[PDB]
Amino acid sequence: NNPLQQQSSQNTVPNVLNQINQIFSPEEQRSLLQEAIETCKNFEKTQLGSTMTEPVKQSFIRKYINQKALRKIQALRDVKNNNNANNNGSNL
Repeated sequence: NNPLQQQSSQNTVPNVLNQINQIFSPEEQRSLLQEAIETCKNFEKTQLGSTMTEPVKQSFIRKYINQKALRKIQALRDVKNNNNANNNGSNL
C-alpha cells in the first residue's frame, strides 16, 4: 500500500500555441494578457529593474501564459479518459 498523491507524464508537447484558442477563450486571453503585464511589473520589482527591451518582456508574457496553460491542461488531465479532441466530423 504505497501512497498516491498525483501522477502525470512529462513530455514535450509542441503546437500548443495554436491550441491556446481552444484552451482559453479570446476574452479570457485578453484578461490574461492584462494580468501578465501586471505580473511583469511584479517581476521587474524583484529582478531586472533597469533599461529593458520590449521582446524580452513579450517573451516573458508568452512563457508565463504558456506555463499557466500547461498547468490548466494538467488540471484537466486529472480526469481519466479526458483528452483534447477536434470533436468535429460527420458520419456518411
